[PDB]
Amino acid sequence: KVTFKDVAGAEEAKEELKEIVEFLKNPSRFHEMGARIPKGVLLVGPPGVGKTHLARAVAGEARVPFITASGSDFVEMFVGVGAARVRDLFETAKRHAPCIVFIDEIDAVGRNDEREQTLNQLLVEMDGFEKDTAIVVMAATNRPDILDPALLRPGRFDRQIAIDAPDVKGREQILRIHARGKPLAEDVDLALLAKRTPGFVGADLENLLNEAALLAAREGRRKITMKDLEEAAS
Ligand SMILES: Nc1ncnc2c1ncn2[C@@H]1O[C@H](COP(=O)(O)OP(=O)(O)O)[C@@H](O)[C@H]1O
Repeated sequence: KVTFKDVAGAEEAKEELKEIVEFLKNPSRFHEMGARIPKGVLLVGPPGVGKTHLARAVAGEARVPFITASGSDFVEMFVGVGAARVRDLFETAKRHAPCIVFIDEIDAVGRNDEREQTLNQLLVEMDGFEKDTAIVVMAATNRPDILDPALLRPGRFDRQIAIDAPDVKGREQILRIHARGKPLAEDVDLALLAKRTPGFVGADLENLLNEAALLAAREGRRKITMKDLEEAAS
């Protein structure tokens, strides 16, 4: 249900992700034209910036499935098991093509037996892509420093899109979500909180709200005021 409309900002990202969108909607068109798409896009940027959200939106913008997983979980699994699932991930994916496959914390694999077996499996799976393969693999990373070099070779994640901290609207949206469940006072202006927290990321905001919630309860107050919010921040 997420489209590029539900994504605040990310001008270039969406621009660069159009070719992908178009392709997923009518892959047969691109097949007939003899055109080849990258099919391996890595979103690079800090945590709580909207990478999973943008990816999901890319699958929605093309009204196609969005199959996810986490390079982190794969590594958490017993050796052999992780690679077994990487296998299951792409198998299921081909079953439901076109669509998007989203591997999160891909540096879990890129950056130990488990980690190696999962990496090789992923690589073989991605190298097994034929032209007629209508799957676009999107991965996410915030630690590009540790990402394994092989993942970035042409044919794999040979395309990257940097993603920065959310804009004023994107900040307001996160605050609004996380504000859900909290007794805000009348003076609370979430739009304003959004305006005066430039640079903040998902965590900075999710936390600020919580800390603002503690000063409230810790002082016995039954409602978080704009003050608490402003204080919680510093
Ligand atoms: N532009 C935006 N519009 C709406 N929500 C956003 C936006 N940017 C971030 N968010 C919120 O912040 C959370 C951050 O997680 P995610 O989008 O997966 O990115 P990341 O991989 O950087 O953590 C999302 O679940 C979403 O609810």
